[PDB]
Amino acid sequence: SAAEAYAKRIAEAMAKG
Repeated sequence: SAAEAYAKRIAEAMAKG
């Protein structure tokens, strides 16, 4: 889903650990 493809990245970029 669109919300499954978008949020996916965000969550990641919101980590960079």
